[PDB]
Amino acid sequence: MKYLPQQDPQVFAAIEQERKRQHAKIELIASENFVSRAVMEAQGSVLTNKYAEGYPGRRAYGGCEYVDIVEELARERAKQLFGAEHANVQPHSGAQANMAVYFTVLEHGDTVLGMNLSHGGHLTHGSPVNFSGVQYNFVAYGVDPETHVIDYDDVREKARLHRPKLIVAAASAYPRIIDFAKFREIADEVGAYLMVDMAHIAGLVAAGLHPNPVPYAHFVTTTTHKTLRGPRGGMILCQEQFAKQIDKAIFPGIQGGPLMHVIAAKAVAFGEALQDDFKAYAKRVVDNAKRLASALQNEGFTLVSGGTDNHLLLVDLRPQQLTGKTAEKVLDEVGITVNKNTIPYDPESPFVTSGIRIGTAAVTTRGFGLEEMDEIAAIIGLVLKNVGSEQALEEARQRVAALTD
Amino acid sequence: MKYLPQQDPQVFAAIEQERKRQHAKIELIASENFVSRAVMEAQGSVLTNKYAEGYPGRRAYGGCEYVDIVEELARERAKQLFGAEHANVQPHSGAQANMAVYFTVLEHGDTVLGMNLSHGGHLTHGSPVNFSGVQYNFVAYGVDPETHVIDYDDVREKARLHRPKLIVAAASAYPRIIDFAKFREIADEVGAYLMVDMAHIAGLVAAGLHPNPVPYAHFVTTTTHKTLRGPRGGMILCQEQFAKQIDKAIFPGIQGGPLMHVIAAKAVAFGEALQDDFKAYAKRVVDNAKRLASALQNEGFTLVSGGTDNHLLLVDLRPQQLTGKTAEKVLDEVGITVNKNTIPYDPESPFVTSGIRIGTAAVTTRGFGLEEMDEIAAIIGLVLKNVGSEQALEEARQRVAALTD
Repeated sequence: MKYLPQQDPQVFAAIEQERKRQHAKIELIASENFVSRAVMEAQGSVLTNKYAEGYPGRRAYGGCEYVDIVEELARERAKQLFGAEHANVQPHSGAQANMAVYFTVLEHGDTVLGMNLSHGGHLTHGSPVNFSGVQYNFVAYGVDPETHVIDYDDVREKARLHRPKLIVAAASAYPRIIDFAKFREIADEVGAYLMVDMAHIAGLVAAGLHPNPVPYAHFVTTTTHKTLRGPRGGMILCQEQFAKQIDKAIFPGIQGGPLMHVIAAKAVAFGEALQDDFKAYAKRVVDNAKRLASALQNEGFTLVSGGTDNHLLLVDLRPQQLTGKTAEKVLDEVGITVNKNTIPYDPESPFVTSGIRIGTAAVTTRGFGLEEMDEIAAIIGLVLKNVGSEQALEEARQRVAALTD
Repeated sequence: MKYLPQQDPQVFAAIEQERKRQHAKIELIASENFVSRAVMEAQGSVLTNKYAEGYPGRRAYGGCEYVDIVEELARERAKQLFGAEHANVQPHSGAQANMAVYFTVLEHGDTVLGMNLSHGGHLTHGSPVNFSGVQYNFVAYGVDPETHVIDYDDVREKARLHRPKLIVAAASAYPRIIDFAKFREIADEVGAYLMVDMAHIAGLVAAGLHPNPVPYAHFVTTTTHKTLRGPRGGMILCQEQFAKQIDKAIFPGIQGGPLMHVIAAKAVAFGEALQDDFKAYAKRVVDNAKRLASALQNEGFTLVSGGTDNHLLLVDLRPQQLTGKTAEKVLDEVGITVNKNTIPYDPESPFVTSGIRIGTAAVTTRGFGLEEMDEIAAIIGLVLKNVGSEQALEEARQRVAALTD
């Protein structure tokens, strides 16, 4: 940076602290990643200056010729990546992508069937303190109490009983492959639309490492910033038959001017995802998660569902008589970033929890491999088996530093 | 830029076209401006990598120590600028800021009283194709048919008849000072909350050039990107009594993770707005608008309300027998960017209109003064009085180029 340090020492000092923090810590929050310098430059462009309400070739205002090229690049590359008939790259966030789909097909108080929030479903999939649960009547399906895999007979029974207008599949904390074919079959039986929120797994889908929901879902929502490794924002994919309605839901429905600089950054990230090296990256993400899972089990930890098919895992801390809150706190003390997370059938509140969620997308981006996964698991074992030993925590601290340099 | 040109030639080429476009054209879209290099650098920072759901010191996840400093800088500087008891700097946009306030105080189907959309009110103030008009029962107050000033007796009568839960004041195309004291008096009479959407005028308010709604309103919403000359985004100001509810409305209510890089950029822009030179800038904006208005009248144009108190003006094109659409198109041909805009009691559709909206914020940022206002008005006269003369349009083209270099 050249201008910010002189203009705003306070903001610059804090940004620099954050930059150094991202390098020093072992980042295991499953939803996080590190974007390229190209993506950041796009976000830092003059495109922030342009009001571009509407869509390419059909904008509210003149002078959109070049931002139109940018948005079309984003849309066409998204279609290349996921094989969708239509893309909307304007949603400001995952929240707004989901909001727009709900706005398109639901009326106030309609019934929606989503994944149990304490079993892996997201806040925007029906929390009573979120617009989703306030505006619509959400009911939930669960995972099997033993396998922690989605119970598709429960999905079916809930759908048949409650007759939802919309079924939502996908999750913030589900470590296994989701069967979209079965979701669509159930949706078809009850005459419901199917929406898949692939936010967490979008990069894996792009890389052919998780089944693609696009062929099975009426609507696919996602963030651009998780496994897709793009800027912070949202996106909607859908079949051509819903394109007009979806676009109208985003604008003039729920948003105004799009963030054209972020959309440029989306295009850049989609360009990166189309490359061969992104596919290799994504395989390492999944390979690393499986290795980390196995290594954690070797340390004596129990994992939700007994492992992982994707980028993330959930440690069930009950065997160690620890809460997720306690684990999160002590790992923070040694420079490992995780989050407490409810496990299925958790006896604790979502503010305490019996689990920690871990993902490998960020550490894989930094170049960590199988050997580093082994060491991360060993450090976690050292910490969680010795929460009362300052010497153990200091050793962990040093081993974390050794990994990040 | 260093990395984007190599990584993504297509995106870079389009960005460069847009950058050159912003320099070449005379930008008179009233909602637009040019941000500083410092603001852009903040947006282009690694802060995009951080999930920071929640609020400073009360986040969902760990590691937020430094983004907390950034968000608090934004909040405290906003409070300095506007004298508000509370700030929420997380809204992704003006749309989401408004959405959050509505979510806080209204139930589905509640009555809201806003400014007539064809008289200057915004899409989010009750359009039937916007969430506002779909989710809530909007009624409208109008301006006087002769003066085009808000009819406060009409505000009062509509409020007393319809008994709205909320009254919205503020506008996207109102060229005169809004009387917030009178709005609050009317709100008090009917027991309604008052929300002021100061998006357009926020920079002028910060500079003491428009009365501050903060002392009179329960809630003040704004964008950060218009006269405030900040990054693209939203903000809510409110009294302490609503702080908890407002914060909950943004998260977990209507949004998820905030855009921490944009919030950094907000802090930077608020820092700039606190400086003496921003106050001088804002005075030039208003001085320039008044000069441009006067100069347009000298050319024989009729202005809505007969002039301006702020950054913007509306030309009533009926005397010239032109539509706003026709005017917008021909001005585009010569390199002047305006938008067609409905005038009060417009005989035309919002897709055709009898007016053009013009603002001086952007040209003032580029250093234009009174002499340039005279010339802009003269070029507009030349064009609109000679729409069928290619020689006239070519002269205009050359005079526009002379202004931008």
